[PDB]
Amino acid sequence: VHFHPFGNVNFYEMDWSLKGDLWAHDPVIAKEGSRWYVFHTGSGIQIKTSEDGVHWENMGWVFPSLPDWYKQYVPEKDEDHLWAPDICFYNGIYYLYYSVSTFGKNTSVIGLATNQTLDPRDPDYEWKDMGPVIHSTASDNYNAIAPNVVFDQEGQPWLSFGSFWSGIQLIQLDTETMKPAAQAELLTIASRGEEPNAIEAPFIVCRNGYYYLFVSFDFCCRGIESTYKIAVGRSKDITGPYVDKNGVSMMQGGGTILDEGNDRWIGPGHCAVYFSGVSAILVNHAYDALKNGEPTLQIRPLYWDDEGWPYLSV
Ligand SMILES: OC[C@@H]1O[C@@H](OC[C@@H]2O[C@H](O)[C@H](O)[C@H]2O)[C@H](O)[C@H]1O
Ligand SMILES: [Ca+2]
Repeated sequence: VHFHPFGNVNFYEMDWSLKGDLWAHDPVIAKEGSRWYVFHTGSGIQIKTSEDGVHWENMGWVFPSLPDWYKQYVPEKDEDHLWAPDICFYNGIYYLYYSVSTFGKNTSVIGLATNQTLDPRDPDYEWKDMGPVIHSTASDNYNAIAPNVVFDQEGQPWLSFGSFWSGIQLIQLDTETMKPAAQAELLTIASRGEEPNAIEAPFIVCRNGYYYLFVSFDFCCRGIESTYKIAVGRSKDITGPYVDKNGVSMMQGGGTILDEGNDRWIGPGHCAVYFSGVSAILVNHAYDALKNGEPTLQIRPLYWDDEGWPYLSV
């Protein structure tokens, strides 16, 4: 994956017994040179760095002070937590999308910050506020949060996002601006078909002629009472229809459950998937039942069966 570079590493041979500062929620990962980076939800977007991808250390944040334009979209927001960042590398630039919102409401806006490098030691290191990408108002039937960028086989960048309301949305981005055209069509590609519609945090990857849509089912943010689950569906066309193993459309609650946790790791969710050579990893957070349900970073090797469906090992 050119936009999610990891080259020169086999995730399947590594020991993923994470150590260090592992508190995280809605994480994504990027690697530049010998340095690994984690971006996740928190004040001004929290960052963690690692030498091997296993031992993590907190490394500050993206926005020391929130851009004033946030108020034009979410005037009621009072605190400085920015949610569910997404990172990708294109044309020598790092594109970091994130969410500005308030819990339980859809008055939200997805923003974009860019940097020439992820290394704070480099003279070119500077997170630039490149403004809003797409937003939702109370009158909209969707929620503009939890972005994920994917470049299809033809090199066309697409932005997927969404949480509750109508569900998962999809829209084309322009390669130059990396923002959707003013007249771009917004497409709904997945929904539980229930009320409330508990589906969010989309992440799309392409593997062997298929596009896989990973999403999170049910409830996050409730500590050991979270009911988060990771589900997946696929399609030959990035615009859908995404269908699960049983042939059920993801627009009708379809989705094959990849992980629903256990009595030790509660509600795993808001995932990300990365590849390297022939290996792949599943990234997400889960609530620690042994530690007051604190959200913890999880990285595990992700395999793919003969049918091409992903699965976690035992
Ligand atoms: O990330 C989860 C969080 O709650 C989601 O909405 C929850 C409720 O369902 C209905 O949509 C009600 O209007 C909400 O209160 C939000 O999308 C998100 O902030
Ligand atoms: Ca995400």
